[PDB]
Amino acid sequence: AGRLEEALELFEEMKEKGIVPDVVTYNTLISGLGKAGRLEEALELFEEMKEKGIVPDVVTYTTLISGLGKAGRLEEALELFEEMKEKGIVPNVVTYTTLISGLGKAGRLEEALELFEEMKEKGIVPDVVTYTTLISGLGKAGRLEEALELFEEMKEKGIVPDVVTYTTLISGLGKAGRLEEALELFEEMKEKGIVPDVVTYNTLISGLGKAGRLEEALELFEEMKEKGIVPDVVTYNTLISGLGKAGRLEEALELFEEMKEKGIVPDVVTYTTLISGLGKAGRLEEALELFEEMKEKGIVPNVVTYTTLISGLGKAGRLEEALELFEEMKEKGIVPDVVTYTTLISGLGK
Repeated sequence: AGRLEEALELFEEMKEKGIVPDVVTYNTLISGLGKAGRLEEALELFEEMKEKGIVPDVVTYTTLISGLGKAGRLEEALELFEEMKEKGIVPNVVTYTTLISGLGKAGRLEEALELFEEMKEKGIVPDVVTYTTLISGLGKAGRLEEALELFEEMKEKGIVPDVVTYTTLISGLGKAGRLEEALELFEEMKEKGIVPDVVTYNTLISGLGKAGRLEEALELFEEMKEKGIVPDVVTYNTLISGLGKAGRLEEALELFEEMKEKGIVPDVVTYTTLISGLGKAGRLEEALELFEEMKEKGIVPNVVTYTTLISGLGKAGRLEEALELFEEMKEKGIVPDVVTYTTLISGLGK
């Protein structure tokens, strides 16, 4: 039960009656307090048991360190960990894992790695949490090659990686343009029965899109849909941006229609790529319809949107409409630039 207040009341009573509490009494209470996040009181009882000649054990220390770890009190958890080792108390996997997770989360990777080396030397065997924690930590720091080396090591030790491990690595590799390796980890992940998620697919599609390998990006987009994975605003913007750069305007407009059909909300980036694409193609009636639609949908145009339409309208001799959008642009607080002015001056001077 979570009846801690009564447990504490009974503890006060036994001490008044002259009954001496033992390691069991203290461990239960400290464990109860640690689980309730009442760590100042858990630490008072730990000090009290020590003064009373009661000797703490692995459970006492692990409960306190777990509790202080969950409270963001990392420096105090590391101090108790040094203390437990001085008293000859042997730390276990839980102790090492809670500390490495805390250190990892704080970006204290040199110390997280020293504790990981130490647990191996003391015969403590790391598990999926130990490795995942370190991989995530190293990943966030840009320390990708070190993360990859621990991934190789974890597999040699028969520790099975999960979605988190793979997704952290694929993300880091895709960001660095190391696509062939990202794709290799993706193939391995599926082969081992690990199920990719929206994060796995979006990273690879972003990566492939930014490298202009769009047929592959589209193949993976089709695959995620067949696998029951749901594309989001990022998946769609990446593909639209990618196909837009490739001059594949009609396919980018078809995905834009698809995304709205699936209730995915397009942003300023989606609308802009399309408006520029259409503008560049002289498809001004359609660029203007999308411009009207983004306003009805709450999407606020910026200087690129206005410039594209002005440059577009200008090139088509549609000068009075270009001038009207120029006025609107200034009414809406968007600041014109060299391009906006030079486009209008050309058309007017012509």
